[PDB]
Parts: sequence; C-alpha cells; structure tokens
Amino acid sequence: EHHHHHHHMVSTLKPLKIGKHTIKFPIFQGGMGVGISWDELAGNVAKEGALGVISAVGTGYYKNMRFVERIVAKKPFEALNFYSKKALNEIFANARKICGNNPLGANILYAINDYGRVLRDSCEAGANIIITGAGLPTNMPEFAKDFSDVALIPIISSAKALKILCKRWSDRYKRIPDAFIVEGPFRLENLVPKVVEASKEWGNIPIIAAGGIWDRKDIDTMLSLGASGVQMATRFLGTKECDAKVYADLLPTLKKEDILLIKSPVGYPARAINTGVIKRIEEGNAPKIACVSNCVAPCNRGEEAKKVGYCIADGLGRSYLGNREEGLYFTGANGYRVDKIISVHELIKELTEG
Ligand SMILES: Cc1cc2nc3c(=O)[nH]c(=O)nc-3n(C[C@H](O)[C@H](O)[C@H](O)COP(=O)(O)O)c2cc1C
Ligand SMILES: O=C(O)c1cccc(NS(=O)(=O)c2cccnc2Nc2ccc(Cl)cc2Cl)c1
Ligand code: SF4
Repeated sequence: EHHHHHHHMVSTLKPLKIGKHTIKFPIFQGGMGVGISWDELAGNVAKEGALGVISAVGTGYYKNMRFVERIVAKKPFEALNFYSKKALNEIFANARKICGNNPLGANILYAINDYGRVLRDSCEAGANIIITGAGLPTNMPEFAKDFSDVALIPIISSAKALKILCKRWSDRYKRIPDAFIVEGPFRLENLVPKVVEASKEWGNIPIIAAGGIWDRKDIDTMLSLGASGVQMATRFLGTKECDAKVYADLLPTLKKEDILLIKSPVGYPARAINTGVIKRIEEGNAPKIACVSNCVAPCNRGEEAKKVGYCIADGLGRSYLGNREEGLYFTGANGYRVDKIISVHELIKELTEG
C-alpha cells in the first residue's frame, strides 16, 4: 500500500495566497542551512504543493565548492564565495526541474554579511518569496525593488515587531509585508492570537505559525487560533530528500537528552545535537578558528567565534560535506521524535490527508 504521485489525495486544507503566489497546502517547509534545504528537498516539497524553501546561506559549499572562485583551507573565501550567486542559481534551477513553476522561497538570515546582495541574488535566481529572521528586517523592499512580484516575509516573535515592521515599511516603501512567520524565542499558542490581532490594523496579513509543529493535529490547532498556515522544519529534516545526507543516519538514533541549546557567533542561540564539533570542543579537540568565509556581521571576522568556541560557517559546511567528526548539527526540539526516514511525498500525505 503505497500512495504515488499519480494518485489523488483528498484534503480539507485550503490553498494559501501569499502576495501574487498560491500554494496548494498551507504548509511551509522551513529553510535550513547549510545545505539542508537545497534542490532535492525544496524541489520535492514544492512538487507536492507546499512551499519549498531554498536556504541561501553558505551556497558556496554546494557540490564541494563547485562554484567558488577562491578556496582557503577548504573553505569558501569571503562572503562573495560563501554566498555564491552561481551556486544559488544552479540550486534554484535544479529545484525547478522537479517542481516546475510551483512557488519556491529563499530563506536569508538578516545577520549575514552582504544581506542585500543575497536577497537580490535570490530574486534573480527565481525565488517567488523571501523569508528573513535573525534580526528585524526593516529594509527588505530596498533590495527587491526590481522584482515587484517577489513576496517578502519577516520572521517575528511579537506583535510589537509586526506593528514596527508594517509602519517602517509603509512609511518608507509604500508597501507592507506579504506575510509574517511567528516563532517563539512566549508559547506559540498565546503568541499567534496576539499577532493575528495586531495584523488586523494592517489588513489581515497572513500569519504563519512556526516552531514545534509536528503533525496535522498541531496544524489544525494553529489554524484554529487564526494562523493562515504553518512552517515546519524538523519534520522535513527527517525526509529522504534532505540535501544533507548525514541527518538520515543521525536522527533515527537521536535521544532527547542529546539535544541542547548553545551559544553562537551570530549572537542568537541555536539548538544543536550533542555530537561533532560540540563533542570535539569538550574533549579539547576543537578545530582551529580563523575566519575565512566571513559569514555573519555580529561575529566581527572571528571575534565572537573565538569566544564561543566554534565557527558556524565552517561547522555547518563540514556537515553538508559529510563530516561526522567536526560537523555542526542542528535540530528543532522535536528531533528525537524522528524514527523512520520517510519520503517528502509520504510526509505531505500524512500532514494533508483529510
Ligand atoms: C538544521 C536546521 C537548520 C536551520 N537553519 C535555518 C536557517 O537557515 N534559517 C532560518 O530562518 N531558520 C533555520 N532553522 C530554524 C528553522 O527554520 C525553524 O524555524 C525551526 O527549526 C522550526 O521549528 P521546527 O523544527 O520545530 O519545525 C534551522 C533549523 C534546523 C533544524
Ligand atoms: O528553534 C530551533 O530549535 C532552532 C534550531 C537550530 C537553529 C535555529 N535557528 S538558525 O537560524 O538556524 C540560527 C540560530 C543561531 C545561530 N545561527 C543560526 N543559523 C545560521 C547562522 C549562520 C549560518 Cl552561515 C548558517 C545558519 Cl543555518 C533554531
Ligand atoms: S569566524 Fe565568524 S564570521 Fe567568520 S566564518 Fe566563522 S562564524 Fe562566520
């Protein structure tokens, strides 16, 4: 008993309009770097009618630095090669060999260096939607002016941030966000109604709930609270089509006690698997830190990486390249609930049937 792409699926979930774009199911696959949500994952998610989201961070690592001009110590040299336009273009092109013209997003952290350049690169590569968190992105329209149809979606954690972003954008660009993703840094079941309420002032911008959403019962709860859709990362992290192939080996064995919150050179906490570089640091076998890729502004070219003990660009790139000893591995809080690695098709069927 296997459901295939030529079979029908009956859903009571309704299509979701984001700006000029429509997705069949009110579900975003959350962007995941480095190299977790590239062409295979994002293309297959979009093929199924959810929003596939390509992570635009660290694209220089794609296919072992296929598209970088300069390499240093096996790393992309500087932001121009770490956020590689040519790699981003090929990732989008390969996604669309799978999903065609179905909508695709690009996720870009606001804290990266060359943020505006990577936003414009994402539009030029074919992104229909830009998603940005890790900051308060008050100038997203500045870099998208040449791409009127690309929808812009900040990630926020409060109704105050919604009101601020809508006012700043409206006053400066005569435009407001096309959607908001709401995530806790405070429980999601109390944040969503507050943000939904605040959006009323600005025209019922769709609100996408994110964080800890696992199954259709969680989706239904979120829609009942006024959310227009959900964003899910960890569930897709555990699919076969994930572009970082180590996770299919790592998640099935992952126990709750091995998930932990850590500091980062970006100045935002991350949730990591207690393995790889995190174990190397505690042994006193930490990899050398010497900023090559210059990934994020808050680090100041290695100042903060040296303080917290690891380089996030180096560690996340090593994981994409298959490095179990020195890679950095992330997970949502529900990562320990992954037992089987299933297909994207199987997952979407589970989340949408009925
Ligand atoms: C492996 C991994 C990589 C991530 N990378 C990004 C990223 O590049 N950009 C971003 O906005 N969020 C990133 N996140 C956060 C997720 O997009 C998402 O907000 C959070 O994990 C979703 O909650 P869930 O995993 O509970 O569904 C990442 C999460 C994981 C697990
Ligand atoms: O909520 C959770 O459980 C959760 C679990 C894991 C990650 C996140 N958020 S995060 O955006 O990924 C993130 C946070 C903190 C520092 N860095 C980050 N990302 C990042 C930075 C630089 C590069 Cl070069 C690449 C990437 Cl991916 C949330
Ligand atoms: S040293 Fe800091 S800015 Fe440089 S690549 Fe590493 S985390 Fe990024």
